[PDB]
Amino acid sequence: DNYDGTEKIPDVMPTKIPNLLVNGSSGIAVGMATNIPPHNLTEVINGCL
DNA sequence: GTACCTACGGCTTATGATTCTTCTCGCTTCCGGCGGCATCGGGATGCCCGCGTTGCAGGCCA
Repeated sequence: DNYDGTEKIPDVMPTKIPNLLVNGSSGIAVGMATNIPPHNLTEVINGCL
């Protein structure tokens, strides 16, 4: 549900590509932080296979 | 239409403070350095013969 309980939001997306490993992100929490380099799609598919 | 502040977190870059390490001085005293004498073990020479050295040829090695 949305902020006022009037709409619906999908929890996760039915994706086919691991965008976390392909592009990544760089965010910082209140006490934590993360940083992930991008990668190549073909080698990720090869590793998954 | 046209810019100006910090919060949340991680790696660097610039500068001062601190302790570790090393450079340098301190005169003195004790360990050593040095001159002299009696001494005690040593070198060279006399001599001989037997072992060390060497010439020649044979078989073996790199």
